[PDB]
Amino acid sequence: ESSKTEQVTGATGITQSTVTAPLPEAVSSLSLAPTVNALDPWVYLNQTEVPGGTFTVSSATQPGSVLLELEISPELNLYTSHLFRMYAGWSGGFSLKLLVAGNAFSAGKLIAAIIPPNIEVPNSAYLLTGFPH
Amino acid sequence: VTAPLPEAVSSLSLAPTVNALDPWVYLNQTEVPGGTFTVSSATQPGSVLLELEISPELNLYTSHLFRMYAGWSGGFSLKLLVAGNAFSAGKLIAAIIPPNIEVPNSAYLLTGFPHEILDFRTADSMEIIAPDIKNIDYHFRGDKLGKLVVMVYSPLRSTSADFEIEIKLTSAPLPDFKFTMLVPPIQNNALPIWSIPQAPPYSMVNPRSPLTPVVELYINSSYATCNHQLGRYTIYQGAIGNSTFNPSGAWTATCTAEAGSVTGHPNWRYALLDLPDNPTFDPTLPPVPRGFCDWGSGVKSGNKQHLVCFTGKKVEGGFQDVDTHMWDYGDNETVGLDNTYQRTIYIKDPSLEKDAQYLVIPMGVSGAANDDTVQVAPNCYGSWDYAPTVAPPLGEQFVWFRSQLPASKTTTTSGVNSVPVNVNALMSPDLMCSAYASGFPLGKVALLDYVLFGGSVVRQFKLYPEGYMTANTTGSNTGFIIPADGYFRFNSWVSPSFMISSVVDLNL
Amino acid sequence: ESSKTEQVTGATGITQSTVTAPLPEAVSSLSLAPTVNALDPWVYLNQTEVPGGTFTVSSATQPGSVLLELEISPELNLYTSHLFRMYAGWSGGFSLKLLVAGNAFSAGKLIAAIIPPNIEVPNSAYLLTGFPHEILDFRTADSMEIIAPDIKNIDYHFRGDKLGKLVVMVYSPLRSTSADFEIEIKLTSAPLPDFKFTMLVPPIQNNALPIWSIPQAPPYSMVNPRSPLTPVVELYINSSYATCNHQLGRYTIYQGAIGNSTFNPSGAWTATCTAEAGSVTGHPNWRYALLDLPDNPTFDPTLPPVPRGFCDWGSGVKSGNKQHLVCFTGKKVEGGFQDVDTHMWDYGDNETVGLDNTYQRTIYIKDPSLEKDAQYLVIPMGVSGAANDDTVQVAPNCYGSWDYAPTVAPPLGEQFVWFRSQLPASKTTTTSGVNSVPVNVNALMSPDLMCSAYASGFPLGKVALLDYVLFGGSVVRQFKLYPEGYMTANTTGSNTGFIIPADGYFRFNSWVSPSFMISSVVDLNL
Amino acid sequence: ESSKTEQVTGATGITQSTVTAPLPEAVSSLSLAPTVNALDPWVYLNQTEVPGGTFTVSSATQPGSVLLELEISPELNLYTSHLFRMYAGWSGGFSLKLLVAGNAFSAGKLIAAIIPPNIEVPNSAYLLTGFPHEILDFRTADSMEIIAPDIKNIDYHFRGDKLGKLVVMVYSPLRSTSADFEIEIKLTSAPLPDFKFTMLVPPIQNNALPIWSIPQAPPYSMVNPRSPLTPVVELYINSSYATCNHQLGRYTIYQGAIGNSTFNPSGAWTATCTAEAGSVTGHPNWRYALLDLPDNPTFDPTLPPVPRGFCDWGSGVKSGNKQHLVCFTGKKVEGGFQDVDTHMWDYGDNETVGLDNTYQRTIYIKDPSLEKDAQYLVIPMGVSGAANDDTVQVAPNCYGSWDYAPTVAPPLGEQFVWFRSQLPASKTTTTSGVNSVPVNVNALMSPDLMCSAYASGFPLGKVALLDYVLFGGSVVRQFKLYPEGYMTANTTGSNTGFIIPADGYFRFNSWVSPSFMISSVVDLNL
Repeated sequence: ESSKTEQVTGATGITQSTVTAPLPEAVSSLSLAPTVNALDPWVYLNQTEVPGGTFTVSSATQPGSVLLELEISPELNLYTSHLFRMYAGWSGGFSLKLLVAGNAFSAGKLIAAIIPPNIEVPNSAYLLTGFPH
Repeated sequence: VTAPLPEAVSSLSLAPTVNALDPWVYLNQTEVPGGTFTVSSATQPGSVLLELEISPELNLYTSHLFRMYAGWSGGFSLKLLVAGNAFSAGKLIAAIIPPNIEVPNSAYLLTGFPHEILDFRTADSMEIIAPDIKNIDYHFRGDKLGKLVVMVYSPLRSTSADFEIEIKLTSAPLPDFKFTMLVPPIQNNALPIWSIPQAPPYSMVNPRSPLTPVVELYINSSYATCNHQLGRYTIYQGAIGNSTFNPSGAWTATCTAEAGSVTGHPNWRYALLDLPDNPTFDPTLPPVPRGFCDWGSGVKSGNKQHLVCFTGKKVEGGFQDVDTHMWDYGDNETVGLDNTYQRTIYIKDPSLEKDAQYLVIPMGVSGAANDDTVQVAPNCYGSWDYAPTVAPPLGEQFVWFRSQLPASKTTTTSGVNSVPVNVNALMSPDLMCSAYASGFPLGKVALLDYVLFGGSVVRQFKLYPEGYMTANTTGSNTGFIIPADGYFRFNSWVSPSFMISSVVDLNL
Repeated sequence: ESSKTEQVTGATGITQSTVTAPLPEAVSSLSLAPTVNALDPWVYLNQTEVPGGTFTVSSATQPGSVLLELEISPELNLYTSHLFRMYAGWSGGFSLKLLVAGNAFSAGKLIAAIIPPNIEVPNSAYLLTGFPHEILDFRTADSMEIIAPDIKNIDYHFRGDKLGKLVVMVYSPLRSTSADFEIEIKLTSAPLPDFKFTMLVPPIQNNALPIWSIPQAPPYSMVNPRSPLTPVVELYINSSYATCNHQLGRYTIYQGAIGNSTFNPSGAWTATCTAEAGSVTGHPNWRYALLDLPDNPTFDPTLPPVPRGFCDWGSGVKSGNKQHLVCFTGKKVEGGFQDVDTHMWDYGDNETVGLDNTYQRTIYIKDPSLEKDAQYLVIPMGVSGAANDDTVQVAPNCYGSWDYAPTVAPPLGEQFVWFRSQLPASKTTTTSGVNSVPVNVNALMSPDLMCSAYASGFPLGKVALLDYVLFGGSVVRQFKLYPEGYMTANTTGSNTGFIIPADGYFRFNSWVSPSFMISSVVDLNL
Repeated sequence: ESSKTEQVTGATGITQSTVTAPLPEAVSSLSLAPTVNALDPWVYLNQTEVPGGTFTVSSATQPGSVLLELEISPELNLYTSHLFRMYAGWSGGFSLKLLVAGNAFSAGKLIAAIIPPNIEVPNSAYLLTGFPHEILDFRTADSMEIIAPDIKNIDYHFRGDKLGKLVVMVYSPLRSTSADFEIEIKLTSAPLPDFKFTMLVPPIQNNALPIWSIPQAPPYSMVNPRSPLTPVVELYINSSYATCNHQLGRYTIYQGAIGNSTFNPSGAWTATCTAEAGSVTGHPNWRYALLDLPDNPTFDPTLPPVPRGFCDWGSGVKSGNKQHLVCFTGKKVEGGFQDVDTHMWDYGDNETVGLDNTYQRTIYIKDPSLEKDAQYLVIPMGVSGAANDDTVQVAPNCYGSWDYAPTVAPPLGEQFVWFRSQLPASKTTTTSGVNSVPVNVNALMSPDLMCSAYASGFPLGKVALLDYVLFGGSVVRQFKLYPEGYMTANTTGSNTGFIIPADGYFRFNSWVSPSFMISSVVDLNL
């Protein structure tokens, strides 16, 4: 959990870069698989585009419409997906970076949230505020 | 943060039991149900945007929990999120009103209560403390509560093109919040979420033309008011005026003929409607049978457009020969008849008896317009409990359920022909049952989404518990159509001053 | 708890001054309002007279009769009452000082007691002895200080709670050699230390004030809601009028205008009429008419049946065979213009009832040229050829108006004041039928003197003692104004049609109880 | 003296919040009043809006024009004003907070200054710079706190002294790309520490109150002092009436009733006439009469020459050859009875003067059967056969009444509201001569809405902003009431005989200056 602020060229605004953890992670001991298989350290430092992970917001976009919906799995995105061909199981979380091309002379707000398994996704930001967001 | 009034912490003694909340409800902020607003350059100073009782209903989880509890205390912490811009200027007031004191109607008097002034330039993520003011140990249900009031102090202006500003509130209970138990989970509180079963409008009855299905959902800006008496339902009272809850069965009626005729054409004679409740012994009860179309005939005659009804004569076991006749209402009497709801009518039938009984079923009109001649109900003079005339707020337009009435033509003896017409109505009873079961937060409006083409970008409507829905439009006012194959899914609670972001372009 | 004794000048007695606390005070911690608001220390040292806190004991006063009954609240008396306009709550007790003008050559005893909330006050000193009480003897008492506590089960008070009371009553009757001896009791009060206020709401309730100021407007610049076209020329008292059944000129606190009354009686409020063809059996020219009724036309048995304020009349009895009212009637409505004249009229005459009680208020106009379904304008007022001053006083019997104004009477020993005016006769020398006679019309309170009362307000359960100043001389009279409401003044004697000028003005004096005896008498002997 | 800078959301500017003391405060020892009275600590922490402390700056506002001018006194604003009812004196300064709604993409500058007592306020920012002053820039200002001192040469204040002032004015004009941009300035205030009161007089002055409460009495229950027998049925605005020379229905604060006005106009106040035998040259039947004049009968050139309140009329010009007033005249006084009918009449007609200006107010009645030295009763009202709605509006020229009511006009951009009513025609079908016509009569303020103002009072040099609520819908309009006094409302457009119902009610809003611009417009296009 942290926040950096930077000044834009020809100072007429700022850019914020934040790190947040809405839900604490419960790390598993993996005691039922004494066959733990390690990855390639460099795979932890390469952030790749998510399939189906791009969207456009115009003035005609409504709140409550679902723009992005993605499962947390090795299918994020390129190298864990390829590595999850030689293996039978997996466990662990993911760092997801959301890049926004904003400007200091606009207005509006986005909301992102984490939804547990077997729970339906609602179509209201009002209801999304009840999740870790 | 800011705390206009200190929060006095109560030691809950002797509450029979002190019931704790799980620790995770205190650490997350949710949206406040009903705490959403827009400010525009047209909002006047001193307009009360937000009026919000300080109770367990300020948070999404405490209001759900506050249905199996009998008491509570105390306060909340609120966070203000403002979607502002670089060019705007203005100021708001936020004040705390203790009980049992009245809310003033001017900004000059709000100062005087504990308050805070918020500027649009710096009130972007701002924390306020709403305290629980009481002289008792804990609250029971039905107690008098303090309020948070948000009003415009300095109007909104801009240095460039004018933007609107949208404001939302999130909340979390303070660490000293506690409940007092125990009761079953049905306790009179409005649920923070309203679950509407999916039902297309075409599967709903039209209360002003029961035998014709609904085809649309159309808008027309020339209709700035509604004085109807049939399609009127609310949340608190249910059906009002002369309304059911069943347009069909209450459609037909009976009348008793009278010895008399109108001066204009003696061929049509008077009659008095039969009231099975007999509210002629009492002028404080409705003078017309429940149901019984409130059309819809304008200035009287000379060009003598009338209504049309299937009518017959009463005999043993039923009714003998039935025909179509013209019956609207008395011609030029003092009460505006034919422009008033009354027990007195006439029918165009020289063969009418004196004390006989006649069945009447309204079916159409003749010589009239397919437009605002039937859209206007006659009148509701008297002392009984008639439905008041209502209008939408400035910038908003009504949404009507609509049906097509076909024309009955004749060729042989009657010479009575009807005209194809379109009949529109306010809320249908089939969209309010779940509302009645669930309930509305005090002084709030339901923002709903109408889903149309499998989940495309789609319309947004406001539903008012007085029993009517409206939309935000711009442009011309020629009759605008919308299909009738949607879902009416619930979006959120908003204040009555909220302005819908989605706009309907009435130009096509 | 203490007692001081002092010797009187030329020692022939003593005066006792005591401090007593019959009930211990429970000081509240005020932990549920961390917004405690402090008063001005000097407010704790100024004892002021309590409204309605004066009484007189004579040899005719019985034990068990309740002389004083006062709630413990900020309304004691002047500065806490004014300060309790900016605040929402309060808590604390009061010091109540009871001053007695005794003498060493009398006899008798007083009892004072404290009564908790929701307990009825009894009418027996024997029963009062069961409360926390104190006793006084008339031969030595000078002042008694009572530490009256604030009995509550809440942390602090909002408005509308039930409060404890102090009750003062005679314990043993007064005796003396002189038959004219009386003892006057007076009450002062101040807030005790630990009295506090709570949340400061500088927004002020418009009814948040002690003593109210009446503007100096003489009665002659006032209606008269029963003869508006004529001005008020005098006040007057008559002993024979012990009741009032009027429906006009009836204004009250807490309701506004009651009966068939209104705040704009200018002119004898006009009306319009139209009804069936038909006449009274006592004359073939006494045609029937029905008053046109706007303002809920549909004849609901709960709404008034006469137009608001039209009820200008006299009376009224079957002797009306020789008595009638006189009205300017316009016989038709024709594009605004109306042919107008004067005519006789009265309320319905069907000896089935001695009709003063018409429901739709059927009338007759004594006009043979009257149409049936036409509309006729009617404007009072006149009378002929009756006595008739006493007939106009008694109003028509009223049960048509469902929420009608009740009959009122003054308490024993008092009479009304009856704003009075004159109306002359409109005589005719050419054609027979219409000649009226002069008559004086009285009326109760007018809206002009009550608007100030509405703006200011009245303390709950008290009346207003006013002084009528009429200089040119140096004369001041005293009146009691009730919020029912009406004026009375302490008469003694028989009727003489007592007259009082209308050029003086009203100035406010203390608040008093409805049973208060005015210390000023008007001699109805002249 | 301090300054805080804050960054705005989405950093594109800053907001400055400053505290400044242009003039040092001289704290008085209060040694001549050893009766110092302390306030409630929480009163020092509640800043409230100042009455008349709001203004708007647009691109059209000039420098040198005075936008705000306020005296330093307990009347700032709510709780010291209420507390200064129980006390006789005061001393101490005030914290005045000036809130500005600026934006980083505008330009311009404000100047505020402190002006000592008995010094005239100039109309130039150049000259204001010679006072103790502070400057603000619209791009960064959010709030400025001024420690306004109490400039006095006495130990403490009684009522009636001359006080220092705060003046706010534009220093450099406002500019922006958008033509609709304006900046709103607001003022709040609180007492500084060391503010104190002196001798406690819990006796309260009846004019010792901030905001006043108007009772909910709709206009339709009001005279109409120019047509009392008819009720008020609507309010209305007409652009063609930019002046008022009426002598009736003119009520003002600080004087009461002015002109030939009274508080009891019920009925078109009757009068009596008698004068020489003589007729107008324009007809041998236009006989002369002189109004009987009680209330200082002797014709003093300083007392009014018409009976109080009788002045019911229209107009008035020599075209009166085809225009006349209509009155019910009783042709004789005979033991109370009078033979009554209707007749034509008007004010004197001697083309020497276009006579609206009769001194003794000679009239004529157009009656050949009139005696010379007899007394005749006269009661308005009617007109015929003139246009004539616009003729009744213009009153007869007045110089006979020495202390007559002056002509008044609204400020540019505003129009009157003109309580309006209708009076119908009295038509005749039998004999020639007397047929009237329907006409609408307007009038300024009525006594009913002013009695509350008299009871409460007005702050010196300020007007009342009222809200007219007319529900059934959800409509609220805004009016400005002046104590001269009359109502105006911010019109835009041309005359359309604009009509407003009379069933709403008046509710008090803030006090404002006479130059205040209402933030609510009525479109006279319909």
